[PDB]
Amino acid sequence: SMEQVAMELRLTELTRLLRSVLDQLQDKDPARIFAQPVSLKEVPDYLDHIKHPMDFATMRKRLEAQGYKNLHEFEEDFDLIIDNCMKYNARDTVFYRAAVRLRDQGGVVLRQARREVDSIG
Repeated sequence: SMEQVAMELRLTELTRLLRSVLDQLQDKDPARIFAQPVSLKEVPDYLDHIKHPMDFATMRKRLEAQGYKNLHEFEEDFDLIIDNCMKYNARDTVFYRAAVRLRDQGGVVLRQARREVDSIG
């Protein structure tokens, strides 16, 4: 149907905008601490601690399959990156501190993304 196409175009354009959002958030992680999944070879107990691991590569795979239906879904996955780290790692670690800086800087980007998603529909 033509309606299904229109809906698919909307999803494509959201995907476009989320790709730009993802690039901007990942720039706020210049150390690449959040770039890839935590390695279960190197942290074998991880899944005992963290039930829903997340990282920027995994988000990018989901994004490119148009797997985010709305901005809330995408933000859920970004918040997992931050929140997982802030639980597993102590306050006095470079990992925790990187997550705080990513959360603070990413807030700015996400605030305007929400306005754009609402504005363009």
